[PDB]
Amino acid sequence: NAMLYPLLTKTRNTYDLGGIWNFKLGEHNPNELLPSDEVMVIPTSFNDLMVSKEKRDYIGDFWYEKVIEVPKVSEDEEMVLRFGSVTHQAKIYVDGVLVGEHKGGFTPFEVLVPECKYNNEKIKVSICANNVLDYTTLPVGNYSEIIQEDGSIKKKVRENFDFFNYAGVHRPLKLMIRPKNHIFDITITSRLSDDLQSADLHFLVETNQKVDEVRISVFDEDNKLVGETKDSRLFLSDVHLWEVLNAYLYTARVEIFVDNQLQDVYEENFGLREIEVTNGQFLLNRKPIYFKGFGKHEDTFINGRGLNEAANLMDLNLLKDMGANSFRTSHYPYSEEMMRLADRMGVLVIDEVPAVGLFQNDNGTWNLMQTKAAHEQAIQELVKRDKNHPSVVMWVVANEPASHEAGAHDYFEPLVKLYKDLDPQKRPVTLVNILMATPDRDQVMDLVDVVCLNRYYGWYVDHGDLTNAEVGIRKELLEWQDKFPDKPIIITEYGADTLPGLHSTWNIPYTEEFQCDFYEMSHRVFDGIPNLVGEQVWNFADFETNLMILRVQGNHKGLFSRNRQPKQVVKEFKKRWMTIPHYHNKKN
Amino acid sequence: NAMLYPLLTKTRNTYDLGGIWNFKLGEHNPNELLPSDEVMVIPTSFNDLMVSKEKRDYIGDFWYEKVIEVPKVSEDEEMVLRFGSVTHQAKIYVDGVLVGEHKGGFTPFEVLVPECKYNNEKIKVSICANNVLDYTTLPVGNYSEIIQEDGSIKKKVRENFDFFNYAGVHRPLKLMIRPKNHIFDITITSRLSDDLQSADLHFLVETNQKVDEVRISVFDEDNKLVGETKDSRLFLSDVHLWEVLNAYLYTARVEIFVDNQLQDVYEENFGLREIEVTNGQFLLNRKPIYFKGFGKHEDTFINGRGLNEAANLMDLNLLKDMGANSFRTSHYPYSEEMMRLADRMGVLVIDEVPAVGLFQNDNGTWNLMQTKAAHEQAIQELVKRDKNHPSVVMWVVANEPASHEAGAHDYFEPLVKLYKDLDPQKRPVTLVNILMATPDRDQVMDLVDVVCLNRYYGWYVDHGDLTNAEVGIRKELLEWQDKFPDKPIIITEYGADTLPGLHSTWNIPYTEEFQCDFYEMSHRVFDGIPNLVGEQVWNFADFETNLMILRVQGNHKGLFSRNRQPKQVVKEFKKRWMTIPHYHNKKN
Ligand SMILES: [Mg+2]
Ligand SMILES: [Mg+2]
Repeated sequence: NAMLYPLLTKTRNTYDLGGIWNFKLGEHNPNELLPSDEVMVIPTSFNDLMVSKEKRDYIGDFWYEKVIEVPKVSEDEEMVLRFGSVTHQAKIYVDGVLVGEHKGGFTPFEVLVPECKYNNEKIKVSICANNVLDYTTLPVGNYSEIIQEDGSIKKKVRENFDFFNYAGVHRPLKLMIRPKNHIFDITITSRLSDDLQSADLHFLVETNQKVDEVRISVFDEDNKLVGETKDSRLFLSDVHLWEVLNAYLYTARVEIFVDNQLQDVYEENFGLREIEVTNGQFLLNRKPIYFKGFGKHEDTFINGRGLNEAANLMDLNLLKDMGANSFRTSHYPYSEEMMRLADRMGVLVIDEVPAVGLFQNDNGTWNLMQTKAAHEQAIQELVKRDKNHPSVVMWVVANEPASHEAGAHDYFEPLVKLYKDLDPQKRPVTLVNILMATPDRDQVMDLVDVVCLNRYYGWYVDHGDLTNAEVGIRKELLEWQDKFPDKPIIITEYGADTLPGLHSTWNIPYTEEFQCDFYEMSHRVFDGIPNLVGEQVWNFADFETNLMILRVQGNHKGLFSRNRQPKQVVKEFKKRWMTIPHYHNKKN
Repeated sequence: NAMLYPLLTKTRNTYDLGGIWNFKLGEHNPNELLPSDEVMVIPTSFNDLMVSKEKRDYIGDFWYEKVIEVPKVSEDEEMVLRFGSVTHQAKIYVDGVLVGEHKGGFTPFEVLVPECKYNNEKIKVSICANNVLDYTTLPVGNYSEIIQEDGSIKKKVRENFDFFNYAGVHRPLKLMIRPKNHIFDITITSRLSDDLQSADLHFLVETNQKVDEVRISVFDEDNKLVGETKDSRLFLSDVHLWEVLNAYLYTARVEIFVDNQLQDVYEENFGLREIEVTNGQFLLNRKPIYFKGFGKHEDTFINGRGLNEAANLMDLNLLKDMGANSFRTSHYPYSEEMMRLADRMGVLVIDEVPAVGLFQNDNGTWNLMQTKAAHEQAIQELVKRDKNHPSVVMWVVANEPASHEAGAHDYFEPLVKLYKDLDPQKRPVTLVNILMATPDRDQVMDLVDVVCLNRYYGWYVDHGDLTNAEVGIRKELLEWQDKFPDKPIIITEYGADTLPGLHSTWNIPYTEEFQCDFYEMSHRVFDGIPNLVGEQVWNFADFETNLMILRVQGNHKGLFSRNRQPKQVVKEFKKRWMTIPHYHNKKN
């Protein structure tokens, strides 16, 4: 139900509830008042703000609590709490009463404040967050309980993924006063003309109640009126297209009317562009694109997975300065803020649900992977939240699932359909593939539009041995190309752990020089694979992980450090990506 | 035949041949003259002096060559070339003629220069070194050949050990002019009195030819004469014992005589001390010792495995400043220079042969481990070279062999006997044990006097999880103690990779703080195991290895960096080891 970015309009009062909240790890009676012994900030991951390991590794319930003043709410209005997200599960209390609930740590939801409380001076909001991951959650966790002889129970999650399980309220929480009868959803659809110069627009507006009139006023980047309709249909002559690294955004002001008066007004941006996949190519505006960019993480010192709009912008500025043009939201939906920024900057985005960890670890006879419900929900929420973004060019169903094992096809078949059935634009959906699932073994890739591969020849296979890595990477890309002559291929991950300061004359893995050598070898291969249409390094920047022997205080495959300072290899990518055009047809 | 340290005496002219030699990787006709295009230094590993990887990774023949002036050699003398060692195999040429040969990269050998060449002005010395490791060599290598389509053959060695395969002439080469009839060997034996105040000495002098008289003059540390014998027997009243960190060395001047005149004179040092193992204790001078120190490597920037006497001393100074008292020559005999220094400083030494890598990697039906010959030779050479060192308190037969697999017992049974049969002092022999070979599985430890364990709970098992590591380490030491109530236990390796500069509040492996935490947990366990009589960290200093994913530009488990700068944890060891006395009886 929370699919619309919270805006301030003359009919919608939006209040930011961020700041300091009373805070507690562990159990709490929401009928009672949390002390100010512990506090926590909203938004931010809580983990790094803890000074001890035991606290940073806490798993279970933890609470945020604040007494909040009730604004003026008129008879025809209602009041909702709107969360960008709570990680991973959340129960929301008003005055000690359970009033809403959510599962999924990376998508927004709203919670209605009971009408009977609108004439009160104050309300106490209590948020019971929970950071347990399961075989029933996304991402997938290995959950276990050990009794302490205390004998309290210690909960722990052995992540089935390579990123630290940051938890907390990572995204802005809003107190939202809006009309009872309001605009629930807006879907924007366009059919571009033969020559790509005009657009037949369809604005599909959802309401809960009867409306007399629905006026839509479209404005261009100069805020000049260029179209108006009362029937949901608009024809725009001589449009400006949304082009890679050269964005053009229209904004659709939607006003609804009952009995000759404004009931609700919302402003939704859209961009005009066409996506197609054919002949081993990714077409944007009917021209062949070459992806260059990064797998990313929402990760930063101090804030962990919490939203930092300034990091979004610093990254995006660097991306574009490098000559890059895209990135993937690995391994979970990013914040709305980041999406709106990619739109504004013309950056291509591969948008993914948190389906990472779908891989067991004899044996497995019993049904342990109960992920289907969460998966279906994740897909619905992402498409409903993100479908209007011109920057979203493709969906990902999973990252590195066990796609070579029996039962894989039948799990993904309906989920891929779901993206198609839900996306008005029917964008391509992909599946990101692990090295184990080789062309012969894999049994899922027939279902998808674009082949995405994470490959580390010269790092995990043939470690530090480029001569043989080259033969391996080339061999496999040729098998993929052959098995699917039709589909485009995108390297969604490739890189090499690199610690700033480590140096060698002898191409030594972990040194800055080896990072350069690794990418040279990789690009020499890619450039000779006709159906390979894009390359996205892992990772943009170094990032936090859990304790595992092959992680040297986090992942270090970043071109930048966690503090966003460049490694040696950045100069090299800048020379390469400024030489390859965005609209680059190889083939030729 | 090269068991005596090369000394200058009035009968023995010893010339250092070190410096610049013509040098070539690859094939060479020793009848022809190597150009001065390439040069190399003696002594040093060649690898790090190569600017390209292909050269640094070279495997096969490589040559050193120099024209050398012939000194005056009288009719009763002979001239030999004496090598501290050549790594790994060596063939020696004089004037293009093969004149001697050696296998084993860490022990000394001599090569007679043909008498017919003594009246020549010059001789050309050619050294064909070879750095191939095999299933027939020690250390054990995984050897393979791939044809290049050049089509030359690329030789490569996949080390079966965790240290970089440095090769070259690592130790001083001497041109040695000595009497035809000379002192070949001196073995020093002592029986100390009941109260440890006197010593019955037996000096066993080997000659090749008849001698009329053998006079032995013993001098104390003040060069004062305290004993003299002509019958090989000497009784010394009121001796000064060689004590841990408080060394006392006598020196035995051995003179031989034919027909009333000096034929040869040699000076051999010895120290007086008694070693015994009983009741789960290691007795030195009949008092229980507690080992504190390091596994080491002969490793240093630039020089690789080449001899650097100043590094020996800087390490030893640090060792003793820390309150430590021992170290192991892992994983190969150190230079004579280091041994003589340990004697002079009172440091205990566990002396080992290069028997590392005795572990396969289905299957194995065929006899692939042909290591027995090399093993027997290594043992003979080490005992013959090192038996007189008071600092050598124990022998190691192997490091981390597959001692849990069938056939292990029968391989080691005769090799352990060999140490006993060869060592006049019958010192303890041990075997250093890998984690796979657990008390139940292991089948070799009954053969040995002292239990040595390399254990990494909290690093390889239970990575970064101290709570569980503690239970594991304790559990296993209790099983060992139980299975062998008789034998002392020594932790010969324990530590944690640590990169200088990496820091965290949250006990994160690879950070300096975690290194400290890891050792605290380990010592808390050790202190409660009555039969554990010693602790030797891995490693003294960071060191070079080959390319393998869990090696971040070498091994970083060192308390010091490769440049010998301290990590955080050094302060901690200094507090602990200065509090534990050398003669420390736990039990109690
Ligand atoms: Mg199953
Ligand atoms: Mg066999």
